[PDB]
This record gives sequence, C-alpha cells and structure tokens, in this order.
Amino acid sequence: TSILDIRQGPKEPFRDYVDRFYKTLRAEQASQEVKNWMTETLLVQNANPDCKTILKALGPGATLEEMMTACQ
Amino acid sequence: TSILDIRQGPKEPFRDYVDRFYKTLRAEQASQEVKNWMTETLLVQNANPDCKTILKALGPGATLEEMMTACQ
Repeated sequence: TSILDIRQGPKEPFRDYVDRFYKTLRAEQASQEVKNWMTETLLVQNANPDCKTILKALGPGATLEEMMTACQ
Repeated sequence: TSILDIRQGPKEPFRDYVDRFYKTLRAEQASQEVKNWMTETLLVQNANPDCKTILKALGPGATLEEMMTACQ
C-alpha cells in the first residue's frame, strides 16, 4: 500500500492530484468500498494546505464533484 | 466518517491510540477489508511524530503487533 506517498503538490491542480490518487488505488485493486473510505479520509489528508482546509471545511460526506469544485 | 479526528496524543501510549482507532472503525462498521487499508495508512498517519517516523520506517506491510512493538 503505497497510497501514503500520494501527496498533492504545492501548486498541483486538485484535478491531477485526484487522477494520481485513484490511479494508485486501481493498481492496488481497491474495492469500491475502500475507495469511499479513502475519499473521505486520505484524499482529504494528502491534499495541499489550502485545499485540505477547504475540504476539511466541507464536512465529512461531500461527493467527489463537490470536492473538486471547492478546490478548483 | 470521523476517523480523520482520531490522532495520537503528544504523550499518549500507542496502545491507547490503537483502541481509539479501531473502536471508531466498529461504530462506523468498517469491513475487515477496510480495517486493513486503514491500518496501512491512517493508523500510521494519525500517530504522533516519533511513532509516525518509526512506523513509516517499518515499511508498508507490518502487522499490528509489530507496529505496537516498534512504538511501545
């Protein structure tokens, strides 16, 4: 599980950070259930400072499209 | 998913941090598959500075008993 190494760059667009996150989940064959938990947690945590505050502000349970919107 | 709020205290024993982590996973009815992923990731990440370095040093894939031993 090398997901802990997927961090959003200092000036990396959230969109790209997302492709790199789920692209790693596939390789490690994460079930759909796991992806849901990772989205609520790790995706949020491994994001850059500004985004992580925004995402953390959104509340637990926002959809992926809402997260991308809040950090475009 | 309020797991993101389970952080190891500055002087909290790893053992107690672990009970608080899995005690939260049950409540949210995490399957056994999810718990495995959370152990490899979130458990490690939400640990105090010294422990997180030790755990990060252990390599991905150490068992829970090995983690507790490395941070006793």
